[PDB]
Amino acid sequence: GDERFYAEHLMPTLQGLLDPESAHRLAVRFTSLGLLPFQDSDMLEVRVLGHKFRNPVGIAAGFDKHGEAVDGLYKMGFGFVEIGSVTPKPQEGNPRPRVFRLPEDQAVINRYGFNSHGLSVVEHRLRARQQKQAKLTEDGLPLGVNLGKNKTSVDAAEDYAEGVRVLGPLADYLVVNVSSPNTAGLRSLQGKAELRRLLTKVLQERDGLRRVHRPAVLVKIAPDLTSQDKEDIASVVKELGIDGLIVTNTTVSRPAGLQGALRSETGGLSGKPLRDLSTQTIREMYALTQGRVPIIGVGGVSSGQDALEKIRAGASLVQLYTALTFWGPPVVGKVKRELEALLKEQGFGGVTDAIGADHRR
Ligand SMILES: Cc1cc2nc3c(=O)[nH]c(=O)nc-3n(C[C@H](O)[C@H](O)[C@H](O)COP(=O)(O)O)c2cc1C
Ligand SMILES: COc1ccccc1-c1ccc(NC(=O)/C(C#N)=C(/C)O)c(Cl)c1
Ligand SMILES: O=C(O)c1cc(=O)[nH]c(=O)[nH]1
Repeated sequence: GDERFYAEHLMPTLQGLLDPESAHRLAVRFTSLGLLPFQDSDMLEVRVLGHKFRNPVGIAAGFDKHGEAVDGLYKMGFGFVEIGSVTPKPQEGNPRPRVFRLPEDQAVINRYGFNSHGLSVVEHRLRARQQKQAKLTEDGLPLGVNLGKNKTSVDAAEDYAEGVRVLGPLADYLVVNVSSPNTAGLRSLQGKAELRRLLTKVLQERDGLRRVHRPAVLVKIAPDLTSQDKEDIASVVKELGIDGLIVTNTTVSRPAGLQGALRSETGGLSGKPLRDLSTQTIREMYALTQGRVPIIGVGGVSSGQDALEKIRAGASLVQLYTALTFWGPPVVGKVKRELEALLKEQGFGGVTDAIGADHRR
């Protein structure tokens, strides 16, 4: 579980033996079987979204789409796990190959298209460990469930509403994912009037659940939005009392300077080239919501400095996925140790004190 050996030997060898989707499937299997080998200091604890989070570093959606590896992800050191996206009915997603690595850029491009076991399957899987999750949550290890919509659905809002009804009772927070670049028309749900109508319905459905099964609701947004789109989102989120934002999904942009041979593949780009575009989006959303709406910052986090930049820009919590595909499991403890060292070096009493700090200088 030594960073160097994973980084220099194990991951590169793995990457030479398997295609990227196979490597992801084996990583889920391995993690879920518990074949996995940092004690979190109090400075890392954060209280938000009606929960305690023992550390602010989560696994982003997409790695565990069907809720198979939740316990092995906490064992990896993540302070919170998000599963999904999950769609109402099962569906296979796009044809393969649909995942591409850009190792010269430390980036990935994927176009899975919401391959999902569906709500019923994920529901039974989570019910089999529901009381165990209740104790993990009370111990500072919460669970998010990210909701998507089926490719051929004719009523997007009813797909999310169904997600709320079936998985909301099993989640500490739900994510209305309206930012996949890999589902036709989906990102237009981020528009003001579509968004307000969609989220009104979601929140009415969430508020209809019994109090102990009533999750926070967050909206996950793209990094590709116009300034007008961001203003409209901020306004809707404040008008409706949305509980938080997840910022950001992958980018359909292809920044100048990408070197990987596969850079012109269709799909969302994740990893280092997305990092500052995501940080800047957090920074803007935090300012437009006056610091009053929790943000989970995600996009290109691969180190403590990456995490702290997003926290100082306005994130209460961060997630990563793509870094794990290059550095393997040791990157989790790495990010937490470096983040703790930087908070001390910069004078913060803990993560809480750093949240949004760039906006107060
Ligand atoms: C292979 C892959 C599949 C993904 N699937 C989803 C998904 O199902 N739902 C979602 O909201 N985000 C999904 N994401 C986006 C990640 O959750 C995250 O928003 C984005 O990758 C930026 O983080 P990163 O640079 O650390 O990977 C996926 C990302 C990747 C790499
Ligand atoms: C439990 O995961 C690992 C444990 C030990 C060593 C390597 C891994 C591992 C191996 C592969 C992956 N995933 C990928 O390589 C990948 C790509 N490309 C994606 C899309 O998940 C991940 Cl997330 C982790
Ligand atoms: O294709 C997917 O399933 C998917 C990819 C991605 O990058 N983001 C997302 O929200 N869904």
